[PDB]
Amino acid sequence: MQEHYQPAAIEPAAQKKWDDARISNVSEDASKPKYYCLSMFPYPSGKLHMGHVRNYTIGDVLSRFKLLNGFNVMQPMGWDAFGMPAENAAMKNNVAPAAWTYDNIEYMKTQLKSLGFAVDWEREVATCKPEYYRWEQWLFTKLFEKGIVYRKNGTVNWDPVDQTVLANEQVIDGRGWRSGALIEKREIPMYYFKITDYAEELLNDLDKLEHWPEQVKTMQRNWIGKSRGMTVRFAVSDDSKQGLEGDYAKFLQVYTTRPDTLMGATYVAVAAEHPLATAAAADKPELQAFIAECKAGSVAEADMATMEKKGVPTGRYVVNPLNGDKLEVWIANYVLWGYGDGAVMAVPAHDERDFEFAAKYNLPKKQVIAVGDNAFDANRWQEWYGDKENGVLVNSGDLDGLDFQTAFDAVAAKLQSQGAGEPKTQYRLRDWGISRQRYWGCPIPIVHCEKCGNVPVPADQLPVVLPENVVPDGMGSPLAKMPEFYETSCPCCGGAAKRETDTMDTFIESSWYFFRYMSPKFSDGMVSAESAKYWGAVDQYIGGIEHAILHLLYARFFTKLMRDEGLVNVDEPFERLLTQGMVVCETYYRENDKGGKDWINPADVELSAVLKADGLPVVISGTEKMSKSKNNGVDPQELINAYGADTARLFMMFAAPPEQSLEWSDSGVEGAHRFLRRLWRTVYEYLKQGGAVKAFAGNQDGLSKELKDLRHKLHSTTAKVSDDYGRRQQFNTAIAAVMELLNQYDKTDTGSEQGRAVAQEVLEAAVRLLWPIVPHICETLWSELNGAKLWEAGWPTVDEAALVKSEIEVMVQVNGKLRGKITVAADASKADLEAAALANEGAVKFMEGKPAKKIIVVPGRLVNIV
Ligand SMILES: CC(C)C[C@H](N)C(=O)NS(=O)(=O)OC[C@H]1O[C@@H](n2cnc3c(N)nccc32)[C@H](O)[C@@H]1O
Ligand SMILES: [Mg+2]
Ligand SMILES: [Zn+2]
Repeated sequence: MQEHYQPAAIEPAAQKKWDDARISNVSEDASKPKYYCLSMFPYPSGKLHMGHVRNYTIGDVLSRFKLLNGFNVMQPMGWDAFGMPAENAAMKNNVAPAAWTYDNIEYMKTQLKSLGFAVDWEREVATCKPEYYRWEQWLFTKLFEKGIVYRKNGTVNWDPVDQTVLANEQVIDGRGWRSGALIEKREIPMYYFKITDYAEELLNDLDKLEHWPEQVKTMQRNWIGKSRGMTVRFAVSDDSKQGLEGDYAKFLQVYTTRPDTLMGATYVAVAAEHPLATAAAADKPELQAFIAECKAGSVAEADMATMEKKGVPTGRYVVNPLNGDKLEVWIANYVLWGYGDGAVMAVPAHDERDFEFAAKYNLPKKQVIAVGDNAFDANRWQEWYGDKENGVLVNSGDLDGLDFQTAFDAVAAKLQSQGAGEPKTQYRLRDWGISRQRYWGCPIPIVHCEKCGNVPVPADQLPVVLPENVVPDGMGSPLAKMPEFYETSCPCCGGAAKRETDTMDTFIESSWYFFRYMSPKFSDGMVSAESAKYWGAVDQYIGGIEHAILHLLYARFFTKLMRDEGLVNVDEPFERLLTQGMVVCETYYRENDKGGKDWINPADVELSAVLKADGLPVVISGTEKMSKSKNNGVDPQELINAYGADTARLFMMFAAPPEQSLEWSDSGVEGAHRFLRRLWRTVYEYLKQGGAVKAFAGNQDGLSKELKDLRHKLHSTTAKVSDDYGRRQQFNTAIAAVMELLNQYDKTDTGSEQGRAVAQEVLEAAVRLLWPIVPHICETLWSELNGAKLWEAGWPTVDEAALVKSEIEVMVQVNGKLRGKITVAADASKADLEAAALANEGAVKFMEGKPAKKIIVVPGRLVNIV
């Protein structure tokens, strides 16, 4: 054994040993229990940084733990390859997105191999490859013919100067981000998943996920946004019907989640596009101007909660069907057309928004709900005004005194008897818009024929292949300019036709890749039946909280869709979810000649701080999440060249609990490295003093107290680490526990024959307990200690006999006079000592049937019965 730890030498040799043994290349082996551990696959956008590494190290720790416990572990990796990163790199470097992507994949794959993750690379997928995306095209066509996918007009941001559709993220102040031109709202045909048809299933099945973090479930419930409310119709007054047609001339319909407050409605509000709005604005130029301002605004929820709520009165009136009040209709900028009725009732006394709107325009506030003896002031909003759970109705006729639910059901019965309303369930969830006017994405398998319409591509003709010989330049999608792509024949009639040139939302690839990993070379379907039956669902999923809503909801939705197609037999894709904390790092910049800032990478600066290239100073700025945005991503390859993969992995796992943020630290890397040399030094010095022996096992009676204590520490440590990897998933405390075992080891004389056997037992356990964290050094150290294969020796077992301490002899006194002796456990409570002392032979004789006035218990010394 070499004296000094040399990771540059031992880490490649360990990886080759694992690769040759194929321990990470797994089949559907019925002779072993399966374990599927998945980390969220990365965008191949250039280089991974230590943040990504922390994510994948957490997954590798969990995978290697289960591997050591005899599981058949699948831990797959792949590339989430479509999307805007490559399209942007094409506009900057004039290179093809495919070429840029496959280049990044090659570099990133070596980054990962360098870290020694226990990954089944035979299951690698790259989602921009036809052999992958043909199957989401397949599912698209199957759902399109069921109407689950459908085509309909939708709104987009059209930039008239750049001649391109813009995402909302690039529309600032109503204008294009790179053009500054006024953005036009265009209606264009697009494709949608009818995810609203699955809202109830998606919501209710969250209750099955007993091992998900509750905040993620809460975020999904709030996003789906189910409500149980009431449709309510207000009859249009006789004087207010001019210009109104059909049902709009007869009533104004709204939806409310508080029908228990309908007796407190004091006005009604409608969207600018509502037919009552347009009819009252016929002769009113002020309402026309207000309607136009509304249409020229951002309907985004991000802007609307921060939006000043405004309105104008219409001079039209409707009638409350419960109390007969005549309420004026207002046009209001917060009521959105298309979200149900486009009209709402207002109850200022019990809704905070209505209260402020009514305080602005001095509109009436009518209390209809009281909470106990609480004081109600119409000139100040109090949180109890909206309390739905502890109120009763006041000022409500025969509804007075009821709670929320009873009033809700009573209002429903009364409204239904008059034909003026009925219960209704609504969801905030909207259908999922699939179409992207972008090149680097999965083509939509639709052919447009002037005779047949929108026709899906037959399954025998999939994939519709995206051409890779393309360099986009933002002047619109190049697919719409390539007739050798869009010119085709109709699959139904054979006539000339045109391929759809929009591509798919790239969330589609990540909505099912976890099933493709189960059979990534299967060419007859999305996933083979045998492999889906074997692997079931993902046992453990690890990824950032930024994907807790959309990505997870889409993945759950695709799972249910695939189940409904008979492709899988699980309802939910991920059984457990670990959301790792972000790795953060200080940033550095230099003022640009254009007045901007040149963000510099920490690996190219020196520290007052200077750039490592010229010696001129650079500015030290704030510490934030590692990302390419501020160029503060630490490349693991640089850490590995300087210290080794095990150091990188150990620092990430030790610096903080996995869910807590983790600050980059040169000092932390050095501490991790010193511990690895301590571990190496410990085993080297042990083997220098005599060589390897058979580890102690079996009956420890006759071992010295010092060695019994070390075995107690050993098996306590094994129990703790097993619980930290397996239940708590807290790796920093697992490493700290092994450090404590070594500290006790260092303080124990292990030179005797029995001492060397216990030493061997301790070291053989330490190196296996740490193998999930630092497998390279632990693999090498194991092989110097023991001849068996580490993965066949398995996870260390807890010797329960090593955990029992010795019994203690206690004196039994009666009124301070020694009357007997008792033997009790070291863990014996004060009540067990009292029990045992009272039953002592000499005690019961010298008590003379008299009861104990008091019993004094000195733990480990005596019991005095008075
Ligand atoms: C399933 C797909 C939709 C995932 C998608 N391709 C993606 O986000 N791909 S990705 O490549 O963007 O991130 C891959 C994973 O790495 C984490 N991750 C990123 N930055 C990190 C940081 N600073 N600290 C710590 C962790 C960090 C990030 O949460 C994610 O789980
Ligand atoms: Mg269950
Ligand atoms: Zn046709």
